[PDB]
Amino acid sequence: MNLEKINELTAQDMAGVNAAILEQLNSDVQLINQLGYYIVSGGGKRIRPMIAVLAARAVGYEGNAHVTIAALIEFIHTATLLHDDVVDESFGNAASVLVGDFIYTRAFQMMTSLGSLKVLEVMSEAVNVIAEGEVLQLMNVNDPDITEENYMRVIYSKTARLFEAAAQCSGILAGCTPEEEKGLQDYGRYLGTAFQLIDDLLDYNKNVGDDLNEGKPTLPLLHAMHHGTPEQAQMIRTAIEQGNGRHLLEPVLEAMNACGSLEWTRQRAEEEADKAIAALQVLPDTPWREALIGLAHIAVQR
Amino acid sequence: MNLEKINELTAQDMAGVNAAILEQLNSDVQLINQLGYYIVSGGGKRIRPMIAVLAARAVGYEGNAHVTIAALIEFIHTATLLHDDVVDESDMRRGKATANAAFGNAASVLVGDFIYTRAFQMMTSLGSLKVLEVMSEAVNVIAEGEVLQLMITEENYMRVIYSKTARLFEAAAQCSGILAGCTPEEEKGLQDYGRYLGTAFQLIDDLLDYNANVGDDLNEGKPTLPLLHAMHHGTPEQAQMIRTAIEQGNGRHLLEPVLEAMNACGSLEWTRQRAEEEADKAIAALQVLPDTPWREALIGLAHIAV
Ligand SMILES: CC(C)=CCC/C(C)=C/CC/C(C)=C/CSP(=O)(O)OP(=O)(O)O
Repeated sequence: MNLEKINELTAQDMAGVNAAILEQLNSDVQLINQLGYYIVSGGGKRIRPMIAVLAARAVGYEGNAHVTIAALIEFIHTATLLHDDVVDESFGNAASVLVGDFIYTRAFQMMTSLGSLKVLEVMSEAVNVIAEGEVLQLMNVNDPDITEENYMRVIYSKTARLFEAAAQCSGILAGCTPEEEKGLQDYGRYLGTAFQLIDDLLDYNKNVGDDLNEGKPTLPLLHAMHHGTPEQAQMIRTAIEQGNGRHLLEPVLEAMNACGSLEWTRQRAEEEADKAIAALQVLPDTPWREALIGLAHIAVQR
Repeated sequence: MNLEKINELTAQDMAGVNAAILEQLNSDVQLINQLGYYIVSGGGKRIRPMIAVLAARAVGYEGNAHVTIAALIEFIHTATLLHDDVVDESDMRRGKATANAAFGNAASVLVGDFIYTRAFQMMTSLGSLKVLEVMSEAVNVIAEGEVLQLMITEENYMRVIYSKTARLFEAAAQCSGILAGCTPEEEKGLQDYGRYLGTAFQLIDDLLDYNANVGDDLNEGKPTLPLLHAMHHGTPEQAQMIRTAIEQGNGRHLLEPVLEAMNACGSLEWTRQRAEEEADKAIAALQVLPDTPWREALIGLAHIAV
């Protein structure tokens, strides 16, 4: 099932998402209204909210409070992105922060309008994990000595965990079985991880080399450094320590191709996508599920 | 009630609140804990959490969950400060660098997000859908308010401080009484008290900005009550100076002629009078509650505020 079949299948629910998003961002302040219009008219995949509506329908959710979860999930994501824009000694810091908070806080109100503590437990924990992940990532900047245990935790915390909570909470809302619930909870976690690994290597393939220029150690980079010639291992660690090394993309790429860092990551992402597709086997075979599997494939397609 | 009589009656709980706060900075990510320790150990004041504690007591609550609601509130407040210092580009917060000047903007903003979400986790642990409903709305009200004043009279000002300060005071006392199980009247009682106290509290803070970070509101020409009064009743010269300074969002180096204008019109004492008005309402609203030392303290704090 391709993105088009997956879009038509979600067309109606995604309208519900958009409408709930507009209702929450409908206040007097161009800056905010215009962001709502921005989000609902975005020609992007908007996979996070799609997963939320898909997960619920796959477990037979007949109502439509699942559209409110899809919406708050997108808010959590938007809010985290706005805060990720804050700069120091190097929209604007002010708008990025305040609008970010507006969206976060609004995301929490929606969480509780659902009137479910379980949902609140999970979401409440995920967002705090996400925040935690953002700080861990901040500490890792210019640090070429971080372990994979660390890194693996970075992506899980900042990307995977939100996919996990979106699938799981949609399951909870639909009062599905503990077994089914764990199917979606794992599918989100594994897909989220695959999604981030693919994202990290595409950064080497906006402008490839941003992670590099910022000194952000990602798997592709941590692998070439360890599995490479001392000549290269030094250039990489230097590039990570001083930052501003976009100019070293080729030498770094050639170091990656030499030990297959990128290929090794893509392969690692595919293990993840295959684990998420597996977790979904405990669910009734239906187009909704076919769609959730279809996303796992797309997520890792070249 | 006297301050020390309050610092003693309330002593034990506030000791718990302090611990309840510091045990939450337990992340595996050291930077969170450091920055947390950095900002939470600056003395603060802790009026928001003290109100919470006393409010629970002033309704018979014999538990220890009020210590938890009082802590998260401090966290929420803490978070707003971090985020605010990053927005106001402040490098000073009471004799010491702001958290951003020492750790950087990113670290402040993110760690602040950690703290707020943690406070939110802390509310769900209490499992009270109403608290969560009142508290979340309160925080969203504060936020929409900040995005607002990021884009010229007394009415406008009384609205600007409701979102900014009074509202969290309102939530502090109300959610504290609700968690106890107070009556619909007590709840409404504690709520107004917090709202008015918070309003009074802010009025005093604004006048304390014209000496007794002193003088920073004028530097960015913001319309606090004191300034508006001096404008309306001062000379047409002092009136033109103040207005242009506000339109300019900059009144830097004008402190002398401004204070002159204020002392002449008595703009500060008038702000103080207004503060006392709100403090009376706060006290007059605690009537519904039973006469207990706790309530005597919540009234004491109202008097101390003004
Ligand atoms: C954490 C979260 C989800 C939301 C927080 C939203 C924020 C940042 C609210 C700011 C509230 C405050 C204390 C504003 C004071 S600006 P001022 O210059 O008038 O007061 P000041 O002297 O800087 O304290």
